[PDB]
Amino acid sequence: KVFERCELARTLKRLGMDGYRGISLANWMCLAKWESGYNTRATNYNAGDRSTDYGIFQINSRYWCNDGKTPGAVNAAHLSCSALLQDNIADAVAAAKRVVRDPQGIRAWAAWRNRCQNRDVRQYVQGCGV
Repeated sequence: KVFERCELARTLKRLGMDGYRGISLANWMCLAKWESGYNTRATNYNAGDRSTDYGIFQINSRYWCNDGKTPGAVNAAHLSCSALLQDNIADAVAAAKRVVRDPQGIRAWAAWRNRCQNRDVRQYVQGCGV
């Protein structure tokens, strides 16, 4: 599923993402936008280390979800990577919360540093009623 901007904003708020570990909803929106374009079935294979990023938040198979084909992988979140390609984002959200429970926080995603960090991100949630 490809979420419409505000539709996603409201859904993330309802799921308790606003201010989770100090991360504003605007920031979670900026991350989803650059990671997958708000697309739940987005997948990206990293030929360099043989891992794959899954879902709306592009969660990595080496540490957060299990896909069986990733060399020396762990399952911090403890989910099947399959769960992160569903239209319902409850599991993707729980996985994203687990990632930021590590000291790096939102910085775990390279894309966030490049396109969100130290920027005016209000535009991602403006007019959505959140």
